[PDB]
Amino acid sequence: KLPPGPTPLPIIGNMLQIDVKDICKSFTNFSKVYGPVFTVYFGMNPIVVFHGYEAVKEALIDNGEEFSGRGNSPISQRITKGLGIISSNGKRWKEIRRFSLTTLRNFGMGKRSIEDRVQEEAHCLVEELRKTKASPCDPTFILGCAPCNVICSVVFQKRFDYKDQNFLTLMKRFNENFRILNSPWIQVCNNFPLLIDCFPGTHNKVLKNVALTRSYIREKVKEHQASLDVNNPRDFIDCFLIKMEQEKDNQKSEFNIENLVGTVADLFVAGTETTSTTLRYGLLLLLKHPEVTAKVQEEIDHVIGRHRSPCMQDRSHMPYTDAVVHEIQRYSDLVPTGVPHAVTTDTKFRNYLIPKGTTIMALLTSVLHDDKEFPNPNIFDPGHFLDKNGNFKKSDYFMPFSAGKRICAGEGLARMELFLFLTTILQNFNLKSVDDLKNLNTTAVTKGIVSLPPSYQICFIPV
Ligand code: HEM
Ligand SMILES: CCOC(=O)C1=C(C)NC(C)=C(C(=O)OC)[C@H]1c1cccc(Cl)c1Cl
Ligand SMILES: CCCCCCCCCCCCCCCC(=O)O
Repeated sequence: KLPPGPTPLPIIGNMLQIDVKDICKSFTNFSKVYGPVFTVYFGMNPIVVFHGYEAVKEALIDNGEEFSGRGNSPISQRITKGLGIISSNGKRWKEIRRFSLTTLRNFGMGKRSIEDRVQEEAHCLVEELRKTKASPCDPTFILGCAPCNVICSVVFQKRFDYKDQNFLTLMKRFNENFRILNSPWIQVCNNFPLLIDCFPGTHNKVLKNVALTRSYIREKVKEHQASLDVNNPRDFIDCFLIKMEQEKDNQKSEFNIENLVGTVADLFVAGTETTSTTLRYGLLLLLKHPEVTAKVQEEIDHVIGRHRSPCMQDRSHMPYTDAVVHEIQRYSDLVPTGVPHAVTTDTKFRNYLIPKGTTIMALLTSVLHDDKEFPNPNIFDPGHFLDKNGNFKKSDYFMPFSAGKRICAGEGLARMELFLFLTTILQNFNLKSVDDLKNLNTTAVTKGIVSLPPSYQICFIPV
């Protein structure tokens, strides 16, 4: 007894009824007819959609174990092979994630904290921006280099110089693969596997980049193996290699070189383009809202000053900036459909029964835009996370990282990168628009797995 939904056509399901360019819009329209929980078919594949806070919470949190599975696809299994953290399930997922979470703690990988790595990067970032000489530029590239380098310093210990060719090509490959995987065409191909044959060049391009990135990570890990100091872990790779030694006797161990390469790649995949996009969107919203930027820079002046680089301790004394960062994530709505889940067993949800392995879609965007929790949800307003006295007001509806047992495995790092990159940038620069601010639109242009802000130019004027 699956939840009701639009009547599917024999082979293509409800595909012709949904806009592949803005699936969330189609799902939202369906919730107005069928309610908070409904079933749609993409080809022969059923997908139960959860719309609204009550439905999303009950699924991801109150029935967390049952809803902790990762909804997989033919393309995912072909790229990852079920290795790593993003696309794995069962025992492998639990072990790799548990380890990943503990080593991604601020001091979970040695004497050097993750925060110190992000601060060094925030510093290198402001220096690259100074080289633009306050002239108009598309910040896309420079803003993408920082989060990528953060992951690099987290897994390879040392960051790369921005001019390093190995860094440049490594970044271009992840960029190429991101663009292909962000296309509405992958939705069609995942549900109609035969159509993948209609894209030989793209298929080969993706496979090639994954192969090259794989061998690169493997060359890096071999370097770590021949210089490992068990008492002094330098990064993520050292920690994994140390765990592998402790599990050397057990042959049914998930901690092997195969899962290590996949996990490192996954951190890059899940942590580079997502943070980069939020950083771009953030600067766009700050550019468009001068009044908001001013109050943030004022709070920075008061709590941090002009002679010291910001740090995470400062966030506790900067409620407005915290509210701004939260509002940037709520408004930007990066992953509107969330990442697909799958129930681990036959699950009972209210008066419905969802069979094992069925794909789950918890609409994060429907929570982020709840019109009661956030009056006027389509307006960017830091007040949505501020109380009557200007203090930070937390929200149960703040789910940009999803919720439950599968919530973003790098949420702390993500929030840290956002707070630090934005405060360090605004401490050293003012944001100038080329044209009039009225002409600047902030509505997301594309919505296919990852919502992207419109293209824009900006001038970084040193304070
Ligand atoms: C502002 C940027 C980011 C946002 C909004 C974000 C969002 C999310 C979301 C919505 C998911 C899917 C959760 C689910 O399964 O329901 C996810 C998963 C994940 N995130 Fe992030 N993320 C970001 C950055 C990071 C960073 C910096 C890292 C790197 C350590 C990272 C690592 C992961 C991983 C490994 C997963 C998969 C977890 C699993 O399957 O168990 N993310 N993230
Ligand atoms: C930012 C790029 O993310 C991806 O390319 C994803 C992959 C490799 N796989 C799947 C299953 C994803 C998806 O369908 O998202 C809707 C993403 C992904 C994985 C983990 C975290 C995030 Cl935020 C994303 Cl977008
Ligand atoms: C080994 C992994 C194989 C993965 C194969 C994935 C195939 C995806 C095909 C996507 C086609 C994208 C077309 C984009 C068109 C455009 O906008 O220019």
